[PDB]
Amino acid sequence: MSFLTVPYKLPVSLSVGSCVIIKGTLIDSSINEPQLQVDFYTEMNEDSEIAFHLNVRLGRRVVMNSREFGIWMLEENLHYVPFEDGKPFDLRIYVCLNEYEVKVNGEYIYAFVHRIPPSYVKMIQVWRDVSLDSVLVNNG
Ligand SMILES: OC[C@H]1O[C@@H](O[C@H]2[C@H](O)[C@@H](O)[C@H](O)O[C@@H]2CO)[C@H](O)[C@@H](O)[C@H]1O
Repeated sequence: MSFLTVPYKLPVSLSVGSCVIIKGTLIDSSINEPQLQVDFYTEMNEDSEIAFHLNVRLGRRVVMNSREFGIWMLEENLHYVPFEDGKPFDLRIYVCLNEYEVKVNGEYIYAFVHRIPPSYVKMIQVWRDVSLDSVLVNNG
């Protein structure tokens, strides 16, 4: 089946216990830009609040933040970058009471404490030059 077209947008409803699962492959083909970006918006509009932002800079860092009232807030940086140019990845973002649990390829890498209640998220966008296999939201 074909890769999803990027930028890829998905309307969503998140609650405690929801799990966002993103599968794809990153390419080392950008210059001064991340190779993957994930944004959780509070409206189906790119000017709305970003409750959760993640971007991947291969070989350098994974960056997480929020954009509240138009402003990028406290940046949280990881120098553990479990993504590899040309290799497939499994990115899982699990909504807990107090944080998102960020998981890559079966490794628990970061807990991002909620700044906006995740019940306010309405749209996920996945973009940059990722070859995107699937994006889904599950719960039980
Ligand atoms: O905080 C996420 C936010 O970062 C912006 O870029 C930052 C960059 O991460 C930092 O290393 C640099 O020192 O400052 C920049 C602020 O302009 C991105 O532009 C933005 O899209 C988010 O990714």
